[PDB]
Amino acid sequence: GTVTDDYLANNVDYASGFKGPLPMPPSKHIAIVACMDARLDVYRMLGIKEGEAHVIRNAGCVVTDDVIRSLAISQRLLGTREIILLHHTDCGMLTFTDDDFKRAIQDETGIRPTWSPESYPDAVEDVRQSLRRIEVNPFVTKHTSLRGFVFDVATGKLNEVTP
Amino acid sequence: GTVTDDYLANNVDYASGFKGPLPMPPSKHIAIVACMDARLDVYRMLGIKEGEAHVIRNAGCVVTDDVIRSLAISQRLLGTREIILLHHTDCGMLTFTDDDFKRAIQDETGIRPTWSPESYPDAVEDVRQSLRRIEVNPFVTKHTSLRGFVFDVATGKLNEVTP
Ligand SMILES: [Zn+2]
Ligand SMILES: [Zn+2]
Repeated sequence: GTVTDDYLANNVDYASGFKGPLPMPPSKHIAIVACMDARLDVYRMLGIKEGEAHVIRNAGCVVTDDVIRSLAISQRLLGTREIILLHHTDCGMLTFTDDDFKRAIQDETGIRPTWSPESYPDAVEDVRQSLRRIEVNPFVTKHTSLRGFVFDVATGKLNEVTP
Repeated sequence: GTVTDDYLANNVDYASGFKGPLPMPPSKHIAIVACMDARLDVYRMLGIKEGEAHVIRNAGCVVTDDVIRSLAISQRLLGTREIILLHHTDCGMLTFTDDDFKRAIQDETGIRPTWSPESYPDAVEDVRQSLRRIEVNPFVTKHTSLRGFVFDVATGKLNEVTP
């Protein structure tokens, strides 16, 4: 059938071995923001176990208002105090510009998106931009650690980015 | 010694047995949208392997503009054609209301957020609502499959929702 069908079949085997329920608050009091990229298995990359960490993911690991919203809830309601941001090499966000993307969408749909596609040219500098977005935000101030990294999709290694 | 420090140490072990790079486009042409909840290991839940699927995650599995942006990039630039939505039982989004959350923030900061906290009272009904958000959206139309599920945090099973 479809991939959804196969993934649902995989869930049968997952459920057989499942242990729960666990408490809602992340047991390691940490939120991870990462790209949606297919090559990043965030749990395996960082040795995360079930129940430990919030994981927030979008196209390009962009600190949008949804990321701020998700961090605010994570911190204020569920007690997380560490933030890890995970960009990576060979990101799709490096491959297009915002104007061209919007133009193509409009060409085909007749409508231009209200949202910014949020492309950027340099993953390392955009970690710095992303860290700055969090640092200056009035709603996400609870963190005791805020660190950013670029994941190398060729080596599997994290490289830290300094502001 | 922070949790970030431990996870970085886990990454050293992850990288020693890493095989890559993989191609950028998800090999299974699928995007998963899921809650950021700490008890959801989306990869193992669905038996996802590296390089197969985009995974998008936020507080509540809310189809925000960021989720639409991510899915649009996912489909138009990176060839995905299936969408899975994963809400779950015992979601933090059922525990608060938007107005209370905004007031609490405004008490602390003097500043009310412009963004909606996006809370909802019922997981099954909100899968329906989330499916409708995607169905009416003019920018995410390339899917051949759009299906929504609630993950039982006590059994690890997925229960499908009829739109
Ligand atoms: Zn990426
Ligand atoms: Zn949730």
